[PDB]
Amino acid sequence: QVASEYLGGPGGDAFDDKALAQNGDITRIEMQCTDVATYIKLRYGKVDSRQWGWANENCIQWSKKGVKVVHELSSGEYITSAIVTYGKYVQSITFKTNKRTLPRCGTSATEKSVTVLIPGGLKYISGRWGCRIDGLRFHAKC
Amino acid sequence: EIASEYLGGPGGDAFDDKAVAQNGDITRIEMQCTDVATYIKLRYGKVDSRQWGWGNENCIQWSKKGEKVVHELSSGEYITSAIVTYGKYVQSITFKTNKRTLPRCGTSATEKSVTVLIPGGLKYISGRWGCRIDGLRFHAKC
Ligand SMILES: OC[C@H]1O[C@H](O[C@H]2O[C@H](CO)[C@@H](O)[C@H](O)[C@H]2O)[C@H](O)[C@@H](O)[C@@H]1O
Repeated sequence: QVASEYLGGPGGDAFDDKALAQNGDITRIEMQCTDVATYIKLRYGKVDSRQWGWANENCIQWSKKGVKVVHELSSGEYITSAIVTYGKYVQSITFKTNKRTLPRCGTSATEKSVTVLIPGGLKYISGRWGCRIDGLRFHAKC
Repeated sequence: EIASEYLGGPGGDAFDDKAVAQNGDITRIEMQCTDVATYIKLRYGKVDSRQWGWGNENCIQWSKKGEKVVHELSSGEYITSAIVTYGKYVQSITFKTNKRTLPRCGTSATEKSVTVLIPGGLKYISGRWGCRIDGLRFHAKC
């Protein structure tokens, strides 16, 4: 399926929810948010991905941790927009659905911004992760 | 069928390529390019739409004109994304296909920017036009 460009840096390890996304539509957005977004974990059908970020509790040496944010999506709700501020890492993530405008994960939004529109709805994410979110890519449904 | 949101302003006159697009998959992109994109004209199979933009040579009394640019797509190449800068009008357009990022039409990219994913590839465009491209909507195969 069509995918955005990769937004972020070379750090961390690669992840790709392509296979996980066979479990279903995105039904839930889980992130950890402070001045930056430190992990993301989407639910496909009833199955969470692994926690893409905040690799271990000693990561607190290099950024704050943040609070766990959960946005449950209703059936027929899908993500149609992502605003990402990024540089070497993802800084902040603001999702919108076809029903809702979700709050930004990451209070700082000073890094360069990109708005990615996903008509028909996001299918899954890939990117790179470690103590935080090194980068994100958005994959459409076709 | 899935279509992006309308990007641009309320000016000019509506156009829609749904009917012409029954002549085939998009085979080439024609545009006119200065600091801004002043028209767009796609070819559906062997059949071009009308010129959507630069309505009159007297439009030069308001904006620059630009030079004609043609991008021929190879068989099986499809348009997967468009970086659009826009406000009152479309300002610049950078198309990408499943095989390549193409040159931007419009050297000025200073207005609000948006990266539109086009799931399954672009099927046709709609929007509004006059002396310039007042707005665009991207109709995807999915
Ligand atoms: O505490 C372990 C390491 O954490 C940081 O580095 C990791 O996290 C970064 C952000 O996700 C990645 O870019 C990087 O590749 C990971 O190794 C910290 O910078 C390191 O000093 C720590 O060893």
